Amino acid sequence: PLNPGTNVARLAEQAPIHWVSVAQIENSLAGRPPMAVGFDIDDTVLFSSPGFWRGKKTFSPESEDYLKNPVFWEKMNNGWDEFSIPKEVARQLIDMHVRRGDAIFFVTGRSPTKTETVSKTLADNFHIPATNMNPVIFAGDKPGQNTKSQWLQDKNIRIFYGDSDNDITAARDVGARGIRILRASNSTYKPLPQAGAFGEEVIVNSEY
Amino acid sequence: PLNPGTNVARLAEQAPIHWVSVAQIENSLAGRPPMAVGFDIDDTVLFSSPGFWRGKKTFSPESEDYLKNPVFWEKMNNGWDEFSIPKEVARQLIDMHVRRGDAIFFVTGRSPTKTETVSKTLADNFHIPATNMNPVIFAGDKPGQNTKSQWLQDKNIRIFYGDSDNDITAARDVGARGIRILRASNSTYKPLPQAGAFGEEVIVNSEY
Amino acid sequence: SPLNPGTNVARLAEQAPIHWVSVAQIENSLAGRPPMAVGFDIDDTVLFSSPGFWRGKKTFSPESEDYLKNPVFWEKMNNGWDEFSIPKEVARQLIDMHVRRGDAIFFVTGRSPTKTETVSKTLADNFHIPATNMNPVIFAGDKPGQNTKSQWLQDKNIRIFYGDSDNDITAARDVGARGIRILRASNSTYKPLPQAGAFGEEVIVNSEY
Amino acid sequence: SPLNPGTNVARLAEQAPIHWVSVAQIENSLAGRPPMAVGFDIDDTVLFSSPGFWRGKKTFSPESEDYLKNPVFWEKMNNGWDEFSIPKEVARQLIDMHVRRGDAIFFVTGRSPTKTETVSKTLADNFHIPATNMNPVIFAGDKPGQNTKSQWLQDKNIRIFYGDSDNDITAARDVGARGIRILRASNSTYKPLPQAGAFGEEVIVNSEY
Ligand SMILES: [Co+2]
Ligand SMILES: [Co+2]
Ligand SMILES: [Co+2]
Ligand SMILES: [Co+2]
Ligand SMILES: [Os+3]
Ligand SMILES: [Os+3]
Ligand SMILES: [Os+3]
Ligand SMILES: [Os+3]
Ligand SMILES: [Os+3]
Ligand SMILES: [Os+3]
Ligand SMILES: [Os+3]
Ligand SMILES: [Os+3]
Repeated sequence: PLNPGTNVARLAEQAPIHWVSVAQIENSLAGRPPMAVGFDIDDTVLFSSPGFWRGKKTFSPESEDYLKNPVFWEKMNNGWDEFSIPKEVARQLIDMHVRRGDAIFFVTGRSPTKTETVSKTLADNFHIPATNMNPVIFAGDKPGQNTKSQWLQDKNIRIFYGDSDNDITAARDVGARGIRILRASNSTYKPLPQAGAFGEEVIVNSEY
Repeated sequence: PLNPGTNVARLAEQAPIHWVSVAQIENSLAGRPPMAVGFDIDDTVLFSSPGFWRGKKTFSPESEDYLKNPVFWEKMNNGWDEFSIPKEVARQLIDMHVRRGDAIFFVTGRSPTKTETVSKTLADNFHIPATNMNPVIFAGDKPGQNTKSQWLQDKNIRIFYGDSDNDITAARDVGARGIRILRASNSTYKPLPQAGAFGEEVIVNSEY
Repeated sequence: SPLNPGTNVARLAEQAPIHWVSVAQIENSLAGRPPMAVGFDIDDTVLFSSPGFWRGKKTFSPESEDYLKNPVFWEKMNNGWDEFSIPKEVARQLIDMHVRRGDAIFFVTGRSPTKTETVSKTLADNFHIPATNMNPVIFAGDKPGQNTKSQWLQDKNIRIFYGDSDNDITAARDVGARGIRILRASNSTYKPLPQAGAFGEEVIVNSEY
Repeated sequence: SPLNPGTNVARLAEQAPIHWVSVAQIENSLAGRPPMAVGFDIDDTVLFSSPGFWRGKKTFSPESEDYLKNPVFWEKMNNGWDEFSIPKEVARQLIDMHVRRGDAIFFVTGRSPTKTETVSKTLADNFHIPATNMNPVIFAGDKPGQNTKSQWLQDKNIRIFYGDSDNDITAARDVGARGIRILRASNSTYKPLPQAGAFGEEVIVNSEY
């Protein structure tokens, strides 16, 4: 309607979400020794939509073809991340996990490429000391690869942060703590997921 | 779903409402001389649901019969308002209109009764000086009565505050400024109206 | 404060970190647990009883809170003024759920004891609680700085306690029960509103009505 | 700040007093008005151009804002880096609406002028603006404490100016145009976010994407 109107039941209404803060996560981990933790990349620690938007309009303006196009991946994984914007929620989590002496892992469904400069983009943006840093893991279901879940088990990752359903379920399938970050509403990756759909923790205000 | 989840498009989403504050209304009236203004009663200046809830379960537990039952009205209009809770938004508006030297009118669709102590309940709760106070007007469509709209025109009411659609349209039909107040979500008068449905001003936080 | 404060999208999306839950989530979390005792605070938890408290304030101590230790007030509040008290939908939903479960249902209130009380009847009637689930209201008092609820929750072996005030949640916590918060409506006369979620407790969504 | 801040229903329902509007409301408010000139700011109004600005910061002045008066930066920003700029849906909706109307569409930007610019092409392409509605981007500068937009809006007889920054709204107000606010996304690198609505101006709902 031209003027929908509203009411205070609607204005006050809350979805039943396990919201958490970075400070609550850290509190929850008080006294637990160094452990391995992992992050999804896209919309979790980098707003990488700039590179993906430019891939779609350079390589398949009318489809999602570009995501199976090696010319795109080679560009996305080798410097288009200089236009990716780091998420503040990720700065906060990564600083806290570095303070703990945790090992930091990035596990991505992006297609693998001959070389990648994503690892260095991350370590540089987030100031991750050498001793906490690990090369990006390209996970998936192509011949020769292992799944996200396998890599979590392989690396003994106890906490996995991610914005997509499959990040949470990959963690749950191996008994890790899967924590949800909100995808930004200006991402080009749509529809936005239903954060909290599995009763998982969701980080407040983690869209930026 | 057991865990609906949410996303930040939904968390940030706004209905396109002309929200206003009491301070903005007063600013809008800067330098305008004394004028007559009017208020709906129920859910506008009094949360009167306590009396109406007790009327429904005393007089028609299974219907809305009680609203045509004179035994109810006689009770509702003659002291059940001692359990009605005054709305803070109404305290703020009434104080400001008294400060302006405006005349205060209450125009109600409640059924008329032989006597009424509602006028005194209002003047007492809201501290309305004699010189600003006017006896409650019972408006409607029974033989001998005038409509809300007629009484607005008759009294030269230039601004009419109310929570129901018909308060806004009654004002609009006579060219008055109809300003919406939010019905509380715990009112027994349901469904809640769509505040802002006619592009009218709606007062922020006016549910209490 | 400023005439046109404006706002921004960080503020509009911002969420406090609260363990929000729904009645269905609570019911699921209890699936397969046999009958147990559970407990509810009354005022702003199951009944919007502000009508009677407001009337009492205005009748007996217009300029203060003395009415709340005035016996003549309590006698009115506990023997008919809850006829103006509006049942909360969250309470109807939770009480139906616990009856489904076969749980014993207690009401534990800091209202002062009176010679008679028709509050037990009002609650049983309003919420259609069967006799086997219903228990007489327990009137525990205030008494600063004691929580007069805790000992009742221990005595009745209450495993879940719903309430809108901080002391409802801490009473539960004192006894190892699961304290679950209901939001106090903004038009309550009991002010200021508590910070639901301030102990990391579950808070029921939309529970202000 | 506290580990479990909690919250309450006054806070959860609370609204700032903003003149929110929708594109449909704006279109209705213009029904029967003949073609006119209208204008848009670019950055965070029609394009999320933070990718290029972020890259520019990091390339040319990592520890400061000096890149924004560095010509080598502007030359990159205006000649290809908007290939990474993400069009805003609010902008697509508004620009389609103004084209429907037959309005002339201007882009007025405080980005610094460069020798060449492919920003006009990017916008025309991205938003499918026909040649008759499209106008070359107007690169006005910053220059504190001057608003370098106002004179352009007067020169082009722009009657509506959309923008996310306070100076977009005041430029409009300076010329008697109708200034309409778009929300800046919270993941913009241009911080802090402005207080949309702080001049009593219309603010477009959901306009952060
Ligand atoms: Co992702
Ligand atoms: Co009303
Ligand atoms: Co209570
Ligand atoms: Co801008
Ligand atoms: Os938790
Ligand atoms: Os990913
Ligand atoms: Os206005
Ligand atoms: Os009425
Ligand atoms: Os839970
Ligand atoms: Os109590
Ligand atoms: Os408007
Ligand atoms: Os600009």
